[PDB]
Amino acid sequence: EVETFAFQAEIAQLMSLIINTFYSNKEIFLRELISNSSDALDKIRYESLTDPSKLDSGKELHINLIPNKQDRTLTIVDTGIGMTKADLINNLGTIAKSGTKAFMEALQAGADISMIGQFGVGFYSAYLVAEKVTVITKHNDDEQYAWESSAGGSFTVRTDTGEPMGRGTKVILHLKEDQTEYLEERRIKEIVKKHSQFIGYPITLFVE
Ligand SMILES: CCc1cc(-n2c(=O)[nH]c3ccccc32)c(O)cc1O
Repeated sequence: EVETFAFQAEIAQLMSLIINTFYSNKEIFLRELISNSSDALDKIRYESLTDPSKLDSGKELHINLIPNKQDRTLTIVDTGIGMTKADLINNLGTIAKSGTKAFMEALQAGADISMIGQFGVGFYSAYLVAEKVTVITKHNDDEQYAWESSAGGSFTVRTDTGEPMGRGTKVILHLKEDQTEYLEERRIKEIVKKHSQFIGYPITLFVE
């Protein structure tokens, strides 16, 4: 059973802007996803200080970067707090409507696409490099779900019976054909060192 939803008009406009605007500095998508993972890991870390049982679904707090040249995918996995089905549907836990408004007003006032994360909609920068994005998530208070969108104004949500995660979020980027550099080990290492060198959680870059 797959449910299909329409993006609110402001998010469909944001996604169209990210896909159609000429902007060469696409590598910032990785910083934005690692930053979101770090925020999720901070939240489960803080919650676990008063309720240690919230770590029964996994004590390790980390981020994995998994390239797959055969599938042309780059996957970002974290063991953060995860998202409920309600959070996924409500713009993946972001203030996307007001955030898109503030980002649009900033772009007219001198800001560029790399500042997207300051408006809480950094997730959508995944569409700088991906034709399709799959978000697999498991929160302690809900079941495992898969969100998916190739943009075009709609997204889907389904239960995920594939590999149980325990807790956290998995972002699968189905890369555009001219964006395969983001599957190269030396290129990922370079971007992590440039933009995410001081993240408070281990970042493991998987090899093939
Ligand atoms: C949709 C953006 C995104 C969101 C999350 N995320 C969650 O899954 N829970 C979060 C709680 C606070 C902040 C971000 C969170 C993540 O772990 C990775 C991501 O790329």
